[PDB]
Formats: sequence, C-alpha cells, structure tokens
Amino acid sequence: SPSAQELKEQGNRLFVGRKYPEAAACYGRAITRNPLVAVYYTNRALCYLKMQQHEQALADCRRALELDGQSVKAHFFLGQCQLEMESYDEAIANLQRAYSLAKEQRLNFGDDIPSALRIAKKK
Amino acid sequence: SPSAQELKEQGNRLFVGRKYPEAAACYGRAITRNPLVAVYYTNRALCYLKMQQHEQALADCRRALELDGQSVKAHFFLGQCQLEMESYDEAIANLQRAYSLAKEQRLNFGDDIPSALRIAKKK
Ligand SMILES: Cn1ncc2c(NCc3cccnc3)nc(-c3cccc(NC(=S)Nc4cccc(C(F)(F)F)c4)c3)nc21
Ligand SMILES: Cn1ncc2c(NCc3cccnc3)nc(-c3cccc(NC(=S)Nc4cccc(C(F)(F)F)c4)c3)nc21
Repeated sequence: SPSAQELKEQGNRLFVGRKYPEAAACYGRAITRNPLVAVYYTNRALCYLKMQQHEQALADCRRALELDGQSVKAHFFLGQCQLEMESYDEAIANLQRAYSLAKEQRLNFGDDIPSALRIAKKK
Repeated sequence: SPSAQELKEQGNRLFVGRKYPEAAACYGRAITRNPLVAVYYTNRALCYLKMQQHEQALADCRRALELDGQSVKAHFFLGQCQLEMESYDEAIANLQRAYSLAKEQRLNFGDDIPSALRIAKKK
C-alpha cells in the first residue's frame, strides 16, 4: 500500500538514474493515489520531455497549472515543452512568467530559485 | 604554437570533464591569440559560472555581447549570471532576449535552439 508521497520518492530516485519510463510510471501511480497534487504532474512532465513525448508533457504541464497557477516549474516545463514543439511565442511567454514567479516567490518567501531554471546552481 | 581554435577545442574537451579552471585557462589562451571572438568569452563565462566566479563571468558576458550583440548564449549566460547575483529584473530581460534571439535566428537561418537554453534537447 505505497503512499502517494512514497511513490513520488521512488519516481524521483528512478529519474536520477535516467530511468524515465519507470519514473513516469511511479509519478502516474502517485497521481492515481492523489490526483490533486501539482508536483506529481510537474515531475512526470519532465519525464515525458526526456522521453520526447511532447504532447503528454504538455498535458501534464497544463494540469499542474490548473491545480497551482503559481507553479514556477510548471510554467517553465510548459515553456520548455512549447519550445521543443516550436510554439515559440507561447514558450517565451511562459518562460518569462516562470522566471517572474521565481523572483516574486524568492522575494516574498525566501525560496531558492528552482535549480531547473539555473545552469550553475551551487551544489 | 597552438592556434586559437585548437585552444578552444582543448578547453571544450576540458569543460566536458568538469575541469573548469583548466578549461577557463584554455579559453583565456584562445582569447589572447584572437581577442575579437565572442564565443571564446561566452565559453569562458560558463566556466566561471561553474566556478561560482560571478563577477568574472559577468565581465566575459559583457565582452562577448560587445563583439556580437546577436549572441543567444551570451545573453543567456549574462541572464543566468545576473540570476545568480540576484539582479533579477536585468536577468529576466536578458533571458527573454536570449530566447527571442534564438527564435529569430531559428526562423531566419534554421539554427537549432542552442542546447544551453533547452533542458530536453534530443541527444
Ligand atoms: C525546486 N528546487 N529548489 C531547490 C532545488 C534543488 N537544489 C539544488 C540541487 C539541484 C540539482 C540537483 N541537486 C540539488 N534541486 C532540485 C532538483 C532538481 C532535479 C532533481 C532533483 N532531485 C530528485 S531526487 N528528483 C527529481 C527528479 C526529476 C524532477 C524533479 C523536479 F521536477 F522536482 F525538478 C525532481 C532535485 N530542485 C530544487
Ligand atoms: C549552440 N548549440 N547548438 C546546438 C548545440 C548542441 N547540440 C546537442 C548537444 C547538446 C548537449 C551536448 N551534446 C550535444 N550542443 C551544444 C553543446 C553544449 C554544451 C557542451 C557542448 N560540447 C563541447 S565539446 N564544449 C562546450 C563546453 C562548454 C560550453 C560550450 C558552449 F559554451 F558552447 F555552450 C561548449 C556542446 N551546443 C549547441
């Protein structure tokens, strides 16, 4: 009886090892246990992007944003996805919104700018 | 008598293996052989970002853009650098400009969107 969190974990570790189809299956199972969690869709969206399944990534991005319109990563992956699909004007709009939200949330709450948006995040 | 190109190569391979200070030294030597090449500064800028030498990365970004105001990567690394330094409004402006230029250059010349701007570039 794995919990939805527990499943997101297993998927996150799977994703680390570039096991993307298996990681997407885990996030999918987390979504089925609790389908109103933006991050599960955001995480699976990235798996589909790595798998070059762009239509599925886009739909996951759209669902995440319906649950959480303030999501930095969902805007970013949505923009990255629309980049890969060559919807360039939409992609730029969502990328800027991702970076704008990241700044707002950094300055109101203290969040780190998500690492997905940075190429040189200190490790 | 290594050529400026030859030196950029050695630096590019060094960068692959995460040997960033040694790679920055190579790009530096390429710049000294031919200091009017935007890409050498763009490449070294990334090394400094990986080394968390933000002031040096910024200056390299600025020099690249002086040589080539149409540079996608120079705008992007400049924006990424200003992100790490928390100049958020400038960073967003340069990131959008990077993505805008990438689209223009893609649609006029056929360039791939530089991989540095994409998290899921097909390999
Ligand atoms: C949202 N934020 N703020 C801070 C921060 C962060 N700090 C530094 C860092 C950066 C990179 C690697 N290490 C540490 N790292 C990740 C982050 C980025 C990628 C992977 C993971 N790691 C695990 S296990 N799963 C995972 C797998 C695929 C996607 C995702 C996600 F969709 F969430 F990006 C998570 C964590 N994110 C972060
Ligand atoms: C500007 N564009 N368009 C297409 C393209 C590209 N295709 C796919 C790809 C993407 C990633 C890895 N493999 C293949 N890959 C790189 C690119 C990206 C990073 C590294 C390298 N590789 C070498 S050797 N040096 C190098 C080292 C540090 C920085 C840089 C640079 F500043 F140039 F980004 C180059 C090439 N760029 C690219």
